[PDB]
Amino acid sequence: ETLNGGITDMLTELANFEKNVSQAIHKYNAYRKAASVIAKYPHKIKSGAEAKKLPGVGTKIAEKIDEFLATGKLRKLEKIRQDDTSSSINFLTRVSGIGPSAARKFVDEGIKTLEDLRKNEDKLNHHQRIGLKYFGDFEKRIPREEMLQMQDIVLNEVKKVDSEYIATVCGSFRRGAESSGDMDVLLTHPSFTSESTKQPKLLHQVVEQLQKVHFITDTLSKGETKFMGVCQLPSKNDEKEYPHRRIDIRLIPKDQYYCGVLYFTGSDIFNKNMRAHALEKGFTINEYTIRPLGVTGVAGEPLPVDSEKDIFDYIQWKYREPKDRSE
DNA sequence: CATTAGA
DNA sequence: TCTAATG
Ligand code: NA
Ligand code: NA
Ligand SMILES: [Zn+2]
Ligand SMILES: [Zn+2]
Ligand SMILES: [Zn+2]
Repeated sequence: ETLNGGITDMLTELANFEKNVSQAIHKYNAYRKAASVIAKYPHKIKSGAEAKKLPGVGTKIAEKIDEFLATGKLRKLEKIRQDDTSSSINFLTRVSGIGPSAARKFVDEGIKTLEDLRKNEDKLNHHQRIGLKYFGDFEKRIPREEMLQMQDIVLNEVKKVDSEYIATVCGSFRRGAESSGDMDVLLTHPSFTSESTKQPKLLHQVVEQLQKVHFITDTLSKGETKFMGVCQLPSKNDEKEYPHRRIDIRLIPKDQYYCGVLYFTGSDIFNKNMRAHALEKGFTINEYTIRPLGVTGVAGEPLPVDSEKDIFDYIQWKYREPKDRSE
């Protein structure tokens, strides 16, 4: 957790690099399992040779570990770190819509900067266009102060559209959190469930609503069950206009809501742990449902769920209030 | 690990 | 269709 800290971080930086800058999935993959095991390795590593003994750790990684221990640094690491090429890639990827692939490509075109990015909006697609158009706000955190107004607004319109709807703003916001990155709204209607062959409009209605009253500014993407947009609190009585924010709206079939809700509320730690327990308790949890375990190694049979509570009950747990879903 | 764009 | 991107 800190006893092998440096080692693990160098290794991540290392891994990271193969994957984006170059394209060595392998190596990249190589670095992570290694950094994965050494992290667990409950003993302060004094040498490579020692590390080496680990699984995933081969000749190469050890070597690095040696120099890293020996001298407070790593050359290949210092070099990369400097190297404009790699730097440029890491950077471009910052724009919503820019992945490594494209990052790589732009660079080899000579698009190392945001300015360049501008001068070539032609080479960008819409996602990426919008991305650049809000690069700054994109990086900005969401003061919960803001999260509450936003939430407020969403709920009202949903409501007006159809009172049958069921929305939930999940995430960290849901778990107390002082800020959040983007808003995730969980969505399901009663007329939509596991069987009933879709209802696209079910989603499309509100997407339009919200958009109708200027909360929705732009559309990153829009499916029949998932919508990726850009919203924004109305700039009051002028002077303090609000930063553009990432929002994702999702249609879930009524019968698998709370699992989804449970799920989305996280935290990963509550998850895995909420997950580790359901197993002992004779089950299985997932992003959508919860099925009883059967001794033949496994089983199915998606249990009926009416609320976050139900699941707890199921795995006979203690209802943990969202605020305390922190682990 | 799933859903949407895109070319 | 595949391949990229966000989640
Ligand atoms: Na990006
Ligand atoms: Na392939
Ligand atoms: Zn020891
Ligand atoms: Zn989020
Ligand atoms: Zn999100």
